Amino acid sequence: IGMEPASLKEDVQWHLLARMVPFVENNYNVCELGPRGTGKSHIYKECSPNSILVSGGQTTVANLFYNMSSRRIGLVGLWDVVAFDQVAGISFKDKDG
DNA sequence: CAGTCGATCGATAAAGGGGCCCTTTCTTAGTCGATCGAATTAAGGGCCCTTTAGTGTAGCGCG
Repeated sequence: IGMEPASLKEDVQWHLLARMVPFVENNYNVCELGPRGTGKSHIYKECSPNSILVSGGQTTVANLFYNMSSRRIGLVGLWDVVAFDQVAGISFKDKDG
């Protein structure tokens, strides 16, 4: 990832492995909260071409799950990891979202 | 070969979704804001509390 293992504790290394865990298990849900500047969102954006960082969180249901107008699947059918940044403000216009 | 394609390129009404108004309640406090309670202020004002005069009695000047 670009991290120095010798400068990190074993527990922090295991937390970093738990960061990669979503990439390796099908349909793996996980939530992480931390102080700003702890490098949470680095891996989901820069360290893999198989993950997406849906910024803001205000992404629509048709975009994310399924758009009947085009009958084409949303994000979850395409990327192996979908990471919602700034979970505080994430909101769906449609109530069923 | 010239007849005459089946893909193409125009429309002109659909359900879904984006969006962006947008208005519209809907609160949310900012300032009323005139009211009303209660609590000051006083000024008034009715009112209870003192002196005087006139009646029955003991001392004392006196014809």
